[PDB]
Amino acid sequence: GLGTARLQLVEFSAFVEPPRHLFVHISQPPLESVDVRQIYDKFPEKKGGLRELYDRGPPHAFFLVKFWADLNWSSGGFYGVSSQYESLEHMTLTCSSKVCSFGKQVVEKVETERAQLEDGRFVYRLLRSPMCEYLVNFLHKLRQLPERYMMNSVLENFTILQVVTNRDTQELLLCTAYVFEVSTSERGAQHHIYRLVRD
Ligand SMILES: CS(=O)(=O)NCCc1c[nH]c2ccc(OCc3ccccc3)cc12
Repeated sequence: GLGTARLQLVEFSAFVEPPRHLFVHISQPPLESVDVRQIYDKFPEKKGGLRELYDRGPPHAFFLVKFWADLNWSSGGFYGVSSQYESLEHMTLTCSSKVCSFGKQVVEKVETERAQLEDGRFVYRLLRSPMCEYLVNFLHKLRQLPERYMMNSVLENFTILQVVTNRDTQELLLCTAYVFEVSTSERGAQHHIYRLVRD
């Protein structure tokens, strides 16, 4: 799973409507591990970078998701992001999304979501969230590249860092690093979740 004893990711998708096609999707063998030092360079060595955050800890909060996104779908159309987390504790969440292009942070989006009681547990729904202009434009350019290897080339410099903290205590609950390639249309979107380690 992508989660800890305290907070667990349930579903994550990015999509276009318009007024659904999913570019990437996580619905929910231990879990392979990746040494965080390998991806230090795909994120800023600045405040709120992978290096900085991992140093505070707890190490078990950190995950890598590699995405093979489906970009086969011209101008619409509702572009959106949906996340759903769950816990057994009642919290409010502060979710920070940092989009990075060549190590540098080009976008940060901070959102807050309160626990909702449902089915003997707390669910945190951040559904139908507008995709920022930057991502829409970027996707619209990327879909036009003639070769999937050129999308892969363009994507090797593009990463997202998602930091979920307990809004009242400032403790870190979940830190997911995203890295990207493209999938074909017959293979469909795919992902591989990893745990980040250092030892
Ligand atoms: C909520 S926000 O708009 O403020 N920022 C977005 C937050 C976000 C976290 N993880 C993601 C994974 C993928 C994605 O777009 C799909 C996709 C992107 C790039 C190439 C191919 C496909 C957006 C996100």
